[PDB]
Amino acid sequence: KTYTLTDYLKNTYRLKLYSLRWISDHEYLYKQENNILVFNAEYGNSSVFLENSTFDEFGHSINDYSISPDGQFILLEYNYVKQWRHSYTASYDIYDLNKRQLITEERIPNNTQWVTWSPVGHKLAYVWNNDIYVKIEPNLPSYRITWTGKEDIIYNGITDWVYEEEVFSAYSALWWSPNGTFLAYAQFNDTEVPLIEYSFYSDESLQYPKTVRVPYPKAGAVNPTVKFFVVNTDSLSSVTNATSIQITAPASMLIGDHYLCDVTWATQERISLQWLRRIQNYSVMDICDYDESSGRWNCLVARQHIEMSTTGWVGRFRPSEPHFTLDGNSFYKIISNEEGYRHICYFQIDKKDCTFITKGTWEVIGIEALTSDYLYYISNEYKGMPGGRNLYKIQLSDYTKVTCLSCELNPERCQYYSVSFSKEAKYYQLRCSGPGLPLYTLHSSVNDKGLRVLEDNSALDKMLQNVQMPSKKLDFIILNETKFWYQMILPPHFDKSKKYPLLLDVYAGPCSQKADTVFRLNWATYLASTENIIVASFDGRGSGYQGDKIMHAINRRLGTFEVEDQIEAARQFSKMGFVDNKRIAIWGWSYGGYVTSMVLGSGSGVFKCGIAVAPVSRWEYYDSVYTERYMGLPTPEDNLDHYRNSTVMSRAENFKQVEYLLIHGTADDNVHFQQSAQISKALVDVGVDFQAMWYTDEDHGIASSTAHQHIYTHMSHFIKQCFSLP
Amino acid sequence: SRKTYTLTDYLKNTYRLKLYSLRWISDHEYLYKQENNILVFNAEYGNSSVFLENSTFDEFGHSINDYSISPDGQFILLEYNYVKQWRHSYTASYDIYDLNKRQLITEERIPNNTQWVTWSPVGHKLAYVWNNDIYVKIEPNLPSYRITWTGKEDIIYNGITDWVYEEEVFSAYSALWWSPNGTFLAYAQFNDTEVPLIEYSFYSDESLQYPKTVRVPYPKAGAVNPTVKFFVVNTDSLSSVTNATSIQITAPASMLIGDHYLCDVTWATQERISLQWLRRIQNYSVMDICDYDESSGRWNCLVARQHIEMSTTGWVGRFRPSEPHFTLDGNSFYKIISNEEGYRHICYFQIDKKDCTFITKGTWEVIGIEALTSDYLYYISNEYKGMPGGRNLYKIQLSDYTKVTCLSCELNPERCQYYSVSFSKEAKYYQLRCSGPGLPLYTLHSSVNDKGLRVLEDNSALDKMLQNVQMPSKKLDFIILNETKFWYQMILPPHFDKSKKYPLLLDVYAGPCSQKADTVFRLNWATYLASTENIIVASFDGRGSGYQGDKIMHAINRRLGTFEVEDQIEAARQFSKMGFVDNKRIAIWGWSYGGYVTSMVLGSGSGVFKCGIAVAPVSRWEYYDSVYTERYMGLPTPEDNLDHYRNSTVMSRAENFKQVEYLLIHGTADDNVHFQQSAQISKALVDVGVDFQAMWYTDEDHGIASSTAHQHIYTHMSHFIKQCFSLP
Ligand SMILES: *[C@H](N)[C@@H]1CCCN1C(=O)[C@@H](N)Cc1ccc(-c2ccccc2)cc1
Ligand SMILES: *[C@H](N)[C@@H]1CCCN1C(=O)[C@H](N)Cc1ccc(-c2ccccc2)cc1
Repeated sequence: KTYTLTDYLKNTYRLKLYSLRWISDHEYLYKQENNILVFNAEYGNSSVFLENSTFDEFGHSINDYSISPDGQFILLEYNYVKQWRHSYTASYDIYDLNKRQLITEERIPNNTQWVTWSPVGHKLAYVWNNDIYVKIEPNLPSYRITWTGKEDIIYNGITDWVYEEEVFSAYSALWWSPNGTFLAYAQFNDTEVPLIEYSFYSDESLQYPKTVRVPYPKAGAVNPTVKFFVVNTDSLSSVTNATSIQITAPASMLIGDHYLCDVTWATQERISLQWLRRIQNYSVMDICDYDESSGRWNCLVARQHIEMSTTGWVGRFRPSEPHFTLDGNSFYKIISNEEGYRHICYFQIDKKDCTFITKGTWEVIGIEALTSDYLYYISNEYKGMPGGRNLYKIQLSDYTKVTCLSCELNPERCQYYSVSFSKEAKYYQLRCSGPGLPLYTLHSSVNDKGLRVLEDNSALDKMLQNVQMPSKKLDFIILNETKFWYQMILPPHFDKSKKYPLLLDVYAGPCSQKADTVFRLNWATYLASTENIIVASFDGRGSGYQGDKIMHAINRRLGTFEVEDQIEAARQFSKMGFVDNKRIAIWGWSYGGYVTSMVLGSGSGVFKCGIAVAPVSRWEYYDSVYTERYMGLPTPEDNLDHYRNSTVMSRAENFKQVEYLLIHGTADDNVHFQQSAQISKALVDVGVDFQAMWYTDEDHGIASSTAHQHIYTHMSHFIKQCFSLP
Repeated sequence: SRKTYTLTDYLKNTYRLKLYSLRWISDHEYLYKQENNILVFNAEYGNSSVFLENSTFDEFGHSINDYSISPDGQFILLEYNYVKQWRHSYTASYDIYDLNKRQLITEERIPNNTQWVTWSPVGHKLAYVWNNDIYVKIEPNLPSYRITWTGKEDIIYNGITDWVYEEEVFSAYSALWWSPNGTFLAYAQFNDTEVPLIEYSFYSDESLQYPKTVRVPYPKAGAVNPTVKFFVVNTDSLSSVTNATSIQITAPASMLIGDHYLCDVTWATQERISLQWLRRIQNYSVMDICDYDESSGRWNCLVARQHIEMSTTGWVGRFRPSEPHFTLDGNSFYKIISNEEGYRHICYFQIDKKDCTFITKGTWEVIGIEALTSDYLYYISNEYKGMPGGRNLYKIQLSDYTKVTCLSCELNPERCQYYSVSFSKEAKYYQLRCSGPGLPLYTLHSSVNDKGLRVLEDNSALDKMLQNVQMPSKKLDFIILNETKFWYQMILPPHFDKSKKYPLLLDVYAGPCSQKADTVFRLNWATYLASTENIIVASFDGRGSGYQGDKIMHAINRRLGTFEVEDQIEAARQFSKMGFVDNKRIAIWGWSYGGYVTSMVLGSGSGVFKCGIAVAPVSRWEYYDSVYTERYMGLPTPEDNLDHYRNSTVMSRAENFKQVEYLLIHGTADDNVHFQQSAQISKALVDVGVDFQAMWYTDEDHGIASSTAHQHIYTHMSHFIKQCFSLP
């Protein structure tokens, strides 16, 4: 048989994972059914750290727990109420693991926006009603740390909309120091930030549609401001209002609009912060130390570091994070070479110049672990494949010595990895995503020897061997010297003679990679396996993990090359002899929906049909942080001219020659529905027919169970009909 | 080869229908635009003259979209900067032009952004509303008079209606009534302080970075309705520095007892004015004849003169209580009221006397009173040939009811069975307007000997053009159901061979007192579908439809979403029963109430229809405005009609769509039928796992009538229809 839409939708073929949480450097927690066993990394044996029963009766559905470092409590999260992409509120309850008695006194508020323990011990810090509260003991009263919170105005401890989504990629906005002595946080002011407003219809019972209003800054609009503070969580009394010490500047940032882009504690008395100018090609890092007697925090200018650019923005999406040495005196952090390839550089806190410890036409995806003799990192060097992933270790005393921890384990099924070390990189869990089926192994850092296999996904392999699964070809093509990768999901019993319809799956956003060695079971799977349709992807100009030459090829010019190279890919794929020139479609979501629109509106006759889901249409309608970063400001003095040059509706006319399907959630807080409405309006004015579909109350993810299922069913029909498939 | 009526012909309106819109400025003359310059006409002899010349307001710097002559012909109201709001309400700029001195007035100019403005029934006075306030200008060059100081956006309206009174009760933005004399200016005052607001986005032009949220005082079923007060001021006692005194006319005590509405205002004399009030439960209504009193300058309304109008079978009136037409002295008036047998006829009232006398009866209804003279009473009815879907002009002698005469029945039978009329100030002359079933014909006449003066337009140009195009024919007939006959019409293709099996599209509306079956001549989408796609387009008037008596119309009282839906599926059933229908290709479509019905029918799971299109429909009545919905469904409270309110939602029938192709369409800026309505339909469908086709229209309202939107939406439905009928 074959992999169908129902399989995809009904998740008939699930991939097993092995989610574990190190609680120490020798132990880790792992959910075994309705039990939270605790394993021993060495002998790998376990024991029920907590029985499913324990938390029995309690008229509330519990979703995800959180054991304190002390292991003396396990805050229980329930009543989860999804907000933005990371934010959400829930009710909480602590439970003493030794008194088996659920806390009752001072219990954490309801509608909590975020909680978290101290890195060690059982200190609890939480945000409520936009204010910070601190608990030294689960059963003892909380201490107000802030008194300025104000729903969607003043945010203390939690990011505002754009900061969570495009900056800290998190809701949380507070960082505990190593031993829980200091509690740091940022403060966001949205007062002058405009609000995007949309209707939310809700349950049929609702008589009047509701209006959601979110402080959301669009390109060139008034941005939110920020303040950083640090409060000593030991000087707090039942009387004094914990005095928070602020950390301002740098003056090079205060000269105007800027953002806080990173918080990284170096030591128990030293914290690092990176600042980014609205024009994101200049970043400043400050390393501040606690001044014993004085109580304030000082950031020696001798210790600040400038990370600027002249061919684009800074970082892959933001100035990378620092990974400090144990004594917080120096650090390492990915930065761009003089050659354009991001590599690990070594800094001395008060030494302006760093030394690249890695180099070459490949790049470091990130720094995973740091010990006194080794720096563990992931890169895409191996086989010279930007789309592959591996764990590497480099000797700090000799950069010439760099061993690849994963590369050879099973070169067959594992060319993409992820790592997870213990409390002191004594052991680490290797996580293979593919090209084969997920494989999780446990190793020892002192020898890197494989302790055992935690999960081989044999159960799946079994089932999958009875399904006409599709195949996957990951290779490249060349354009003007440089080579650009791409991947094709091929139908079962592929035949290079027979011509197949081709569906171009695209995202093509700045620093993206739709071509990798990861094993995925999705809609493309069904299309290929059941509709014998080739689903391809191509990472052209603007894509990441190949040096700035590629990734910055679209600086201040979104909707140019990424769009062009996209057309070229299909343009050549056809010239491959197994593609039906007359049956080539293109589809994408978000940025991918934009490029998909720009392309179907290019008029290259190359495509027959295309689908754009939750697409951007005019960069001025998208948030600042993300947009300006590639486009600058929509001012005539800056880039307003190109901003206006890249709109989807400017190419409405050219839609007459293609078959278009536009879809969009009405509650999209990210890429506003307004975008897609502005598009349809353009097609109506020009006289271009096309199909549409809006999804009531769904956001950017159009992920609700029924919503998700419906859109894939619809898009199917669209595609199968466009390709004349039974 | 011979062509057909294509989509492009209807969209690009290639075959145009000549009109002839007069504008009686007197009982002897009328204004007519020479499509470049308006001129004056003499009804008597037919000779004309260039009243206002195109080459006059040039270099104006702006364009005029509507002129407006004064009652004394001494001034001409110029209108520019027009900006549409709702169905009738709009705003614009104005200028006064002296026709007696050919000079645009430059003093005390009418404000910019004016909401409404009308002359005086006589002379040349002016009453305009700016910023929700009423102002008066005795002379154009002179300053105005602030009649009100309570005006305020979305809260207090003085002289203009708020969204619901505009669309549902009055069907006009205006809320001021001059006294036939001109000395009196009566006006209404609406209060929406607590009326919930319907909010929705308006994206505006691409350059709008952040979408704008439109907030509107709109009461949904059972919500907090607006309140209202009445006033009458003396435009003679104005001339001052002091504030205008505004007398108020309250009660009736039978109306103040609870929520209610002001539904009609008609002056009777210079010192008499009649007001008709409606209760929130629109089945009871009072008529208050109020007489002026010079003694106290106040207005009184002797309860001894009220006329109650209630209905135990439904609501009062077709859509609201009918208007009264008063006699000379104003002690008597004629009006439409359904008689004890259920039909609407003309009843004679003498105020002081009880009950009224019907001067008309029969198994047909009086559509409307057009003119009242001391001599006769002219009206429109569907008496002729017992065709409910026919319309003719009659005249009944007031001194002997047996002397009824049809003024339009025989004029041109085979060609005209549907007429509308337009009289002069005292109806010395009138223009009949034959809009069916043949080519639109326009005729002018004299009341005296009812002579046929002449022809103003007989579309002989279109007629010639339609002689090289395969036009479809129209079949108007009926069928019996439950021993009753219900009419239906079909747009049959060219050479309609009863042998073949044609695909049929059921065009529906079926709203309360609606009528989709008539003798009217039309050139629309159906024309194209039948002519080019050879599709049979039919409509059917079932229970709840109008112009056939209350037994039928009130059939759906307190039961919207029942019989009218049923009778629809049935009609279809009965059509494929005639043999020239392909059971495999039966579709259905409707706009507004038509979408609702089209949705409910596709949701009844009868499987009779393959596909269906629903344009901006209603999904559940609690979503519609009170005035309308309530008049049929009552109150949505457990204590009244809530249950059925919950039973008639399209949403609850989602699962049954699994067996159909549905095309859902709505303008995102609809203020009438909130987009929210289709937003819920689409959501319930998605939750039951039903695939369907949707299409939203950015910034379009209930009409989806822009030039680009109109063509786009129709092109689209034509694609869906054909697709559904498997035909090129
Ligand atoms: C489509 N997916 C759209 C196209 C415009 C950008 N899109 C988004 O949805 C971005 N907000 C996606 C995004 C969000 C966050 C990060 C990020 C990266 C690194 C650190 C923190 C956050 C990247 C991309
Ligand atoms: C669709 N066409 C929808 C159907 C629900 C009501 N809709 C409207 O557009 C209007 N609210 C209908 C309407 C009908 C008739 C009148 C009217 C008022 C006064 C006298 C006669 C008719 C007003 C509004």
